Amino acid sequence: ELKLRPLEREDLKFVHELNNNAHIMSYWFEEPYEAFVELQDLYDKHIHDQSERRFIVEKDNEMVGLVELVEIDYIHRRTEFQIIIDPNYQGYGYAVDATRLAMDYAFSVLNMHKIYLVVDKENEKAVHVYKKVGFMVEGELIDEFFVDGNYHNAIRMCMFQKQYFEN
Amino acid sequence: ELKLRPLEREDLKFVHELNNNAHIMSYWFEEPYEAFVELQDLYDKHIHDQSERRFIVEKDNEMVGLVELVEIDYIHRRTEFQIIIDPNYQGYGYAVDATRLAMDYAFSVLNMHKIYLVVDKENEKAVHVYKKVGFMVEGELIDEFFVDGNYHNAIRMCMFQKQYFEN
Amino acid sequence: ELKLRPLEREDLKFVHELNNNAHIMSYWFEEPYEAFVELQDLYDKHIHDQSERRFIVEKDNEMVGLVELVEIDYIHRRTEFQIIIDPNYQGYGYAVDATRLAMDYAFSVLNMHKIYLVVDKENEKAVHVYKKVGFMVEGELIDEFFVDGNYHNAIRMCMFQKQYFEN
Amino acid sequence: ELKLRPLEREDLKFVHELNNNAHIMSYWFEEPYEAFVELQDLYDKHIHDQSERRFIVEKDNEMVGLVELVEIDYIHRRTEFQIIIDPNYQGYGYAVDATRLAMDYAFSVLNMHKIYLVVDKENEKAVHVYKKVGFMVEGELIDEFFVDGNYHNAIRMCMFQKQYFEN
Amino acid sequence: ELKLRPLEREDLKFVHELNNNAHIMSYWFEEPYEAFVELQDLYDKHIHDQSERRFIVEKDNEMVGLVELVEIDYIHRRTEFQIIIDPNYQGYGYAVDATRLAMDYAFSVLNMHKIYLVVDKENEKAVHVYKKVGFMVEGELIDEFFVDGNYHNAIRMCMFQKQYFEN
Amino acid sequence: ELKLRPLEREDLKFVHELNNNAHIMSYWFEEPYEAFVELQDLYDKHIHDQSERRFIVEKDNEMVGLVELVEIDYIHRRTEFQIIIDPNYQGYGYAVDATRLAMDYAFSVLNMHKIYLVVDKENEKAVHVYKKVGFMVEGELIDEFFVDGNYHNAIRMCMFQKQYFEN
Amino acid sequence: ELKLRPLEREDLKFVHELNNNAHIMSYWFEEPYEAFVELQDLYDKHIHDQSERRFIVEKDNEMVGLVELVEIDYIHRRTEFQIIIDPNYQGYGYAVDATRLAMDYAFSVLNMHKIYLVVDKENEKAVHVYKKVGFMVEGELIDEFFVDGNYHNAIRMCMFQKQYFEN
Amino acid sequence: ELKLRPLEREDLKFVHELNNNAHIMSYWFEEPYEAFVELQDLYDKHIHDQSERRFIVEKDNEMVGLVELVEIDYIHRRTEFQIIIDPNYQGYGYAVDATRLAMDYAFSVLNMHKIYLVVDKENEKAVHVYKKVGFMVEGELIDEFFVDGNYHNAIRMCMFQKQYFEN
Amino acid sequence: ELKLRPLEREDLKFVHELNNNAHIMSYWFEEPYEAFVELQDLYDKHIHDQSERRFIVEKDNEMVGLVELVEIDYIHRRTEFQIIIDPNYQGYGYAVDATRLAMDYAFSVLNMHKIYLVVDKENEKAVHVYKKVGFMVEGELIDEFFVDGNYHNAIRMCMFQKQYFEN
Amino acid sequence: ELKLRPLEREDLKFVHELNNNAHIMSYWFEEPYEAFVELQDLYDKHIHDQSERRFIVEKDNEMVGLVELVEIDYIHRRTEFQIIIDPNYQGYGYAVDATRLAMDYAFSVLNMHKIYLVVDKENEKAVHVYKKVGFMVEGELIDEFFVDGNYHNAIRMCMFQKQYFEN
Amino acid sequence: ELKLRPLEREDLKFVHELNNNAHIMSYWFEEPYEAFVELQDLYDKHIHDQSERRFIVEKDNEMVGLVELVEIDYIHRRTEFQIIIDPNYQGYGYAVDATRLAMDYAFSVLNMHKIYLVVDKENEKAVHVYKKVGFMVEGELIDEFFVDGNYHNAIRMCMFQKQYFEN
Amino acid sequence: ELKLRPLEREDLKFVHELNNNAHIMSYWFEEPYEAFVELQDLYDKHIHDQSERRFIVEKDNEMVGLVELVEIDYIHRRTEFQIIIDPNYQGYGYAVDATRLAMDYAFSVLNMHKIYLVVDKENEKAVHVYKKVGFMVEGELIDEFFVDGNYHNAIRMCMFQKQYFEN
Repeated sequence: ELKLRPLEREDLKFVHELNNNAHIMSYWFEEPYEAFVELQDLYDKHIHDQSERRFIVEKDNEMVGLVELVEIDYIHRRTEFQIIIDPNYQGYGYAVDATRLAMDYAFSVLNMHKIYLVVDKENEKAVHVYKKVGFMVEGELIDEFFVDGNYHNAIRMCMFQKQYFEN
Repeated sequence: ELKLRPLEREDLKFVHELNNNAHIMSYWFEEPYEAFVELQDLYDKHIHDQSERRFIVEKDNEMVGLVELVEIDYIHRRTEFQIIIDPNYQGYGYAVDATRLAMDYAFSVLNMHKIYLVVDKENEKAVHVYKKVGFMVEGELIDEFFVDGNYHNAIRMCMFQKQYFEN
Repeated sequence: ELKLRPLEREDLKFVHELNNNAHIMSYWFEEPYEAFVELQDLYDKHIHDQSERRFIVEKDNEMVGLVELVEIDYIHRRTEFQIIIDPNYQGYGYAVDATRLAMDYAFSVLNMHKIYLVVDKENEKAVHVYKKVGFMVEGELIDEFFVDGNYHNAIRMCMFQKQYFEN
Repeated sequence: ELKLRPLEREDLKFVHELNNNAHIMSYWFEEPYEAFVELQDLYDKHIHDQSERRFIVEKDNEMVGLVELVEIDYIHRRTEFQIIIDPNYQGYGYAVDATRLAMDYAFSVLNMHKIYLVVDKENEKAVHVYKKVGFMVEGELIDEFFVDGNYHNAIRMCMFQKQYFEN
Repeated sequence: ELKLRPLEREDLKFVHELNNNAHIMSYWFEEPYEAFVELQDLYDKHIHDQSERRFIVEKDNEMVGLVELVEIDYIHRRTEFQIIIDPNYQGYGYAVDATRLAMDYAFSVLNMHKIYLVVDKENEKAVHVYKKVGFMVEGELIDEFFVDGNYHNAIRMCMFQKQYFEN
Repeated sequence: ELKLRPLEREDLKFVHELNNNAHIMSYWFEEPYEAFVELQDLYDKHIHDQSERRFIVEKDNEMVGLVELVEIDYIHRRTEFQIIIDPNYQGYGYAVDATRLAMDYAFSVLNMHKIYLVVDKENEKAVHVYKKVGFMVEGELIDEFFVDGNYHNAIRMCMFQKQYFEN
Repeated sequence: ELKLRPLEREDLKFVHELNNNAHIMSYWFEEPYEAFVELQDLYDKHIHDQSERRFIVEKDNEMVGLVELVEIDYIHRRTEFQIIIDPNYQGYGYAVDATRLAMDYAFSVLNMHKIYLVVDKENEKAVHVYKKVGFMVEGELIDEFFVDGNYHNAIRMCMFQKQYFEN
Repeated sequence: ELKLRPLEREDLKFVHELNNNAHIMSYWFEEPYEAFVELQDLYDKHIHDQSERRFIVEKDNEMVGLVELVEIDYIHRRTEFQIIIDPNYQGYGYAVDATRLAMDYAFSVLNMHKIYLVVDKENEKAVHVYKKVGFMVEGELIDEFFVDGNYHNAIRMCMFQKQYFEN
Repeated sequence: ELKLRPLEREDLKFVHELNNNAHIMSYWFEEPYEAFVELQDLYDKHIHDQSERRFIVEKDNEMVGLVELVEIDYIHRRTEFQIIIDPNYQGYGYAVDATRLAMDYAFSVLNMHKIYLVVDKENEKAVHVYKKVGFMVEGELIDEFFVDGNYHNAIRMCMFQKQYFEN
Repeated sequence: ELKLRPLEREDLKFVHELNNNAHIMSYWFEEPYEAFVELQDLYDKHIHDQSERRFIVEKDNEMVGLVELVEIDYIHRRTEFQIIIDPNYQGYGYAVDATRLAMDYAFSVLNMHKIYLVVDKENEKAVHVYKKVGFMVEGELIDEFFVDGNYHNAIRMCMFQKQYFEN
Repeated sequence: ELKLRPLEREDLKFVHELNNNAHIMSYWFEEPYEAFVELQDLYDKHIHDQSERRFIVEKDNEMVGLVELVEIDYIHRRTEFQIIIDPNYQGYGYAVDATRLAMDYAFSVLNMHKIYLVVDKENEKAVHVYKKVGFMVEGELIDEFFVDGNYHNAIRMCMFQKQYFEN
Repeated sequence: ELKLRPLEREDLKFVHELNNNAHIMSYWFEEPYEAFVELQDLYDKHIHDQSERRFIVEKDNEMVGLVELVEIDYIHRRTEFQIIIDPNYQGYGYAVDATRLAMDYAFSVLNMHKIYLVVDKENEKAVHVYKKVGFMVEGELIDEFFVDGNYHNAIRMCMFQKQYFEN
């Protein structure tokens, strides 16, 4: 059964490959450059950063993805949800199950009022999937991210604790 | 003539009074608590943080406001604009002039593609002022901030470099 | 008008005098010993401790008390409320007003679900004051604190955010 | 013979597995997230913390559980008792034997006047077992812990040194 | 009225004068040498040393003595009591009042089971006074301290918490 | 397919031999001396230096070159491009492909307005090739670099984001 | 008589006023933002940086300007010359005298082979002045600097040690 | 032949086992808890502590005990002698021979005037053995140590340099 | 009355004047060079150095000399005695009185078995004086110290604890 | 291909054996003592010392010598040349080849104006060899170095950049 | 009477004025640039550098010069002598008196075998003066120092301990 | 051939065995206690301590002894010589050969004027051996060292550079 576990230091190599894949680092709007020692040092810096929850999406003792509950605001009770599924493990529905695991973690464990995610406006399939899981289209960010030579708009979607607990 | 200057350490006392005023710290969605030594230490921590531009809005050698260009992203070329006008200096049009100087700084000095701000949805006066200065309503954040016992939505507004260069 | 402001380093001398008063440090179950440099160094240690909110209770620009929202849990959304009124300022209703300001701060600003306090069972006056503001007797801690040669029981009282906002 | 030994650094992997089990980290009211390096760093930080006694519950040279005497107050002579039995080693009475060993340690070695524990109110079996071991129901904490999406009340139970030495 | 207050850093000069008087530093079996910066640094190193309670014996806002509850063992619940009265303030019974205050502090505040002190065997007056205040002669240490060219025996006296509360 | 990846610490051995090859370190105007530990320490010092992007040019999991986007100015949005191809990997057209990969990275990922490079004026082959890829001869630096006993002039060439995206 | 002296820490306030003048900090292509503590920290960091020589241009014991010999390469024997004259001291020919003093220092003291400077292409008057002192236009940098909302070209001019000593 | 050697870091594991045996840690009146890293860290802290001499009692290349000359006072010329024999090596007279080796070390090497030890008052056999080796019963400490739930008195015994040199 | 007190940091200027007097620094065999900050730093370095006891020889609240008990060996129970009397206070017998005070301190307080001093062979008057106070000529060191261009022999004299206590 | 490469940390053992050979350390006027960790620590300390260029003279993947360009003055443009050839590799002309390579490095790469070396006057063969290589006898240092119990004079020889480039 | 005293930190301002006078900093071959904080930091770094002896040449409590015994080699027993007399105090014979004092210090105090100095060849007067005080012309360094735009040769002069002591 | 080499860190184990042999460490007047980590830490502390020269006496690639030239005074040019020969390698004349090697090192390499050693007065054989090697009995130190329960006098012997060079 697919599960979320803490992103451990020994796992960083996996993250390393994800952080240097331009296609992967386009879904998140991140520059696809990170030396392994740079990633290690940043991980060490954020070991005790409580604003973050970094998860390995694991299936059968296998690292299939990375789920991050970042920018966790403990007064406003909101967190940004981000997800990457390794392309070798795509097509198994791991994205939706990991998203639901992260939603349960933020709403049930972290006691968050709001979860929000940011996807590319071109990625209409992701918007439809997140709407199927319960996310509502909250807004559109115009020219928010410079990706592969062009300014891309983003769809920010959100879900709330009451709507999640009711469903 | 209204001017922007760097927020100096010796000015922090002024900022202190703004950072512990609940009414002032409601426009920004900040908890109205900051010990002076806490503000001083955080200021020292961000002395060389290039993601930030902290400005004293000065009129006739007197500190009338605080303008911040924060979260300066140098790849996506966007920055969050924040403004506080001292309540004793409100009603002089200082807000619009300081906003125009901050826009000029981000677009002309920092070479930013996008400026964005976050205001309260109830704050119709600020929304009108920002629309007059060139900001467009970009989106609405639902239950984004817990303010004075209730979850408030926010209006995120944005302006772009081309529209600024048009004027 | 009675107000709460952040406990500043420059105020510590006042706190010092409160922290070495055995009668005052009996209301809280604290050992009435603290060298001034010890208190200063502990304050410096907790400058950026977000589990704490230390307040000078100020009336007419004069330090009349100390209110602390400590053990701030941001997942369970509860905090311990503690209050001291300087004996020179007792009888002015400062205790009830400072308690109400701290309750409003924890429930409306900090978005806390629960406030709890712990008083001595002998202190029926404080129990009455806390019942007047809305606190409910939550439980009894048997022989919880060693005070002046004897094991004293304590009354733990609590209030919740919904009941506070209703009244 | 079942024994308690100090929680060693080399044992932390065991602790790691317990600290990310949501079911296990629900009896203790702890968020079930801890990277292994985070647990290691916290353990190193608390090596010389005398407020703590961390025990591996060992049976036949095997780590079967974790017993913690935390919040050891040396003036009020009380400590919080917490226990975890690995789910694969449950049903052998290890919980009761480890509880009796920890009580003997706190009362006879640490010279504690009082031991207290906090269990979930739903866990009536644990309350009954601890009452059989000598613990008295001390109080109820209302909505004290946010567990798996709901606010749970807790039962705080206590035992005293005189009653322990008499039996 | 004579009181005990924490030994503050600003008081150290007073202690300095006492720590370099050979006659005074004979009652305690201490070498009468301590540079002011040495005493200051040792005080700073032990600011957070909980094994110690250093008191200025104060009468009418004047430093008349120094009382130390050192070697505070929190498992065996015992502490060594030491006292110095400034020779300029001797003959006012300040020693007995400060001793009674320190006894009350160790037994009632620190919850100590035992207080012990060590005096010179030649100082029969101190032994008689401590018997009057409640101390029991516990034993004699042979050639325990080298004082002014000769090995002196010491009288170790003790008092207990139950007998203190009875008297 | 030839690719760019981050220059990893484990790759530094490769770089070491390139940094001590006088012929190679003549194309760049660098002194051909660097102890391996010196290179390691400088790499560690610049791990989080965002002014730099150091790339291993990799072909079939083999280190064939080094591409550096250095002096990345995020206000003027320009960066200096430098490239080395390993001499045993010369003649494979790796230089032009790595140059196009670096151009795409600086213009499309880093959102640079301008790329500039510096070659020796004697190196007409590089000027011809860089003109073929789109670089324009921007200027000539007279006696700019002391190489192998003589002051050499350099050709500085530049390319811009609009002309790159059009082609 | 106009002289060059080392830029002392005590002089930094003067530099501060120059570093936040947008018009002044436009001739040099520097962002016109620097908190005083930021400038102070950068000065302290570069106290022992031998790549730079920072000079106060002093006339009659008055700080009239700032001359910097930066990017001093000791293998290629070149340095960048930069100059600012305080606007209240412009029109006295201080710029030319300070420039000649700086060239004499770089060529005669630092034994530099080459001096280069960078001015705005719009500033044709400065180019003519530098030609009058002996500088030759070395090259033009296309869209090199983002100044006041537009990409500006720069004129890089250079002078050499032999031609300087001949004149 | 039984010998004393310095307690080395590599030996600490052995000490670890002795430090976690409650029966062993009853002869010394020490809490039988010490994590291995805690013991290691304390050993590292006391590497250059000249107040102590920690000895492995070795017989036939085997660690059979631990002898400590602690609290070495170099003015009063006294030291506390403590000894532990591993339970697997009891019955060989190792305790008495190691005690005599430690006596010779303190009197002949350390030039101590006095050695003192502390045993439990119930352990009359140890008192008689130490009287056989030359120790004299010096005094009795009432309720000095809390051991296994009860306050135990201790017998402090002493030996002096002159009588030891005579024997 | 002439007394010895600890050499305080604020006194170092006095010591400074003594340490740069070539004539004074010939009696001790010290190079007569010490910057004031050098002396201060060494004093700070040896604040907690128990191998030395540095004394201001004070007469009528005036610094008249410097007495040092250095190289205090606590196993061999010996220390080197050195004394300087300020030349402006010579002829008052301060040297002999300070020597007797230092002897009493080393023998009676520090429990030293032996005191030794080293004087120049030319100073037969000091040898006679020290023999009057009780020191015996112990030996002669040939060419031990290079003083003012020549190797001088030294007389090492010693005194013992038994002979001191008898006289 | 006799070559110079950077002196790497891994090579230090080789240097170690050269640094403790009294005969080898007579050509250089160095004390023939250096612990391996001392050499390592000094090497690490001078990793980023630009006044130094330490070279392993390597022939056929074998360390045959050590060439040092030390005291590199970048203003006066001079450096001291030192060379050691391992005695097992003497007689192959390695000294002359390494000397010429070092001359080419200082004059052509480091752009040095002057090279100087210091040899023993007794070593007339080396002076003759360096004159054959192009070095001119610059001067004689009288009693400059204490070598094997006697004061030895040295011959300082020099070469200049113009004469080197002419030949 | 003219004297030498240690160069104190408080004197550095004087040194500062000397260190930025090009004419003064030509006799010593030093670059005439040193910020006051740079000089202070270098002074602090070399406080405990025993290779150096920095002297203020003082006449009637006034700083008239600076004498340095640098590069003190304690095995070869040689030191470089450098002297500066402030031009306002030149012509009083202060130079020769300070030189004689420095020679006496190096030969009689520091036990140096050799003193050497380096002057410019143009300064034949300095060579004659040093020959009058006892210095011997030891050698000539060709193009040793780049001063005011030209390579100057230097005269190195030396004096010895035996020749100094013979008179 | 017997040789001296630097005492390396990897050799410390050997030294360790010598430093805990009571008989060996009595000839030197050292307490025979040193933990291996203590010896390692002191060795690391004195790596760059120029006051000492620690030598392994090596015979046939084997550590047969330890020779120390300690307390090296570079002003008075004297050093203390100490030697230990491993008891398994005594009777080969290693002591005399190592002593002559150390004498040659101190006199010829370190340029010492004086060597001194200190032996026990009972060791008439060592005094005779050192007189045969050239040492002269310089003096006798009364009760200088406490060894094995008794105060031992010592014979200090010395040799000078001229007498050594004559022989």
